[PDB]
Amino acid sequence: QWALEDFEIGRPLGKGKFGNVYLAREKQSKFILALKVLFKAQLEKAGVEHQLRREVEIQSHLRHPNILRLYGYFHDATRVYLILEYAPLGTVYRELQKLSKFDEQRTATYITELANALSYCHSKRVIHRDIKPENLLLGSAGELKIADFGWSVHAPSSRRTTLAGTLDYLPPEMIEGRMHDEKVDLWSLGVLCYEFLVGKPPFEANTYQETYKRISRVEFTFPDFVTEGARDLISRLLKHNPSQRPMLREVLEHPWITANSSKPS
Ligand SMILES: Nc1ncnc2c1ncn2[C@@H]1O[C@H](COP(=O)(O)OP(=O)(O)O)[C@@H](O)[C@H]1O
Ligand SMILES: [Cl-]
Ligand SMILES: [Cl-]
Ligand SMILES: [Cl-]
Ligand SMILES: [Cl-]
Ligand SMILES: [Mg+2]
Ligand SMILES: [Mg+2]
Repeated sequence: QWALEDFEIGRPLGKGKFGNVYLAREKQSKFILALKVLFKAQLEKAGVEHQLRREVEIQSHLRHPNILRLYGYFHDATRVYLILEYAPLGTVYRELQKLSKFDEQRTATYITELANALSYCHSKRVIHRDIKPENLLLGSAGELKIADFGWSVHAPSSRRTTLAGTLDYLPPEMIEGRMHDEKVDLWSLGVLCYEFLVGKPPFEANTYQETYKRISRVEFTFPDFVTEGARDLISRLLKHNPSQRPMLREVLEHPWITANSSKPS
């Protein structure tokens, strides 16, 4: 259907391991959107054609205000182009760089939006498994949107693909290649809540090995400024045993969440 010729490409929005994302406008409609560009030889080499397929299938069919829309795709013998909803306010990653730490209202609002999106995903047994600030985008009203569903699967699942980057957002079962399910995204929510309030993730370390050790032993401590309500939610989410992690409904109705969030469940 679409081809490269139908679009005027604009400024670079960002770069991932595989994605090179650009602002773009469709010529006929003048519709502004984001083009995620992937190099076929890079996908083949790393063997992640299944991730690309997964991303297209899942994001084209999911419909939720806190999940980024994928509209379609096309290709040209060197690259694949995913046609995405454009997120004008950038990433939570950037915003964290800007502000260093988030206040409790901003944190609880993001956690609420995340939890609403994940609740919708999990109802279909879709687990994301790659929740981290670079994959959380902001819409025109500043609302969080989950993107980058390439690592997503239907639960329960094993891990077949190599872990390339940081382990910071991943639970013990996921790193160790054990079977896992929905509860992986709950652990990640805990990591995010801590990072939002503190400015860095709780198991952060100087090496991959040190990071892995901290995660498998669940070794984290709180700075003095983290309030008791936050400590409670975060402690509940960051449990080694997945079955002990709370339900998303329990996150949404947590007293620290309901007192600080500007958005409802
Ligand atoms: N729809 C979008 N709107 C605005 N920026 C985006 C969009 N998609 C991606 N980006 C930016 O590009 C980066 C990489 O995109 P992503 O889809 O995560 O690629 P990868 O799959 O390689 O990680 C994101 O971290 C973000 O900075
Ligand atoms: Cl249209
Ligand atoms: Cl599997
Ligand atoms: Cl996998
Ligand atoms: Cl729930
Ligand atoms: Mg990404
Ligand atoms: Mg990806």
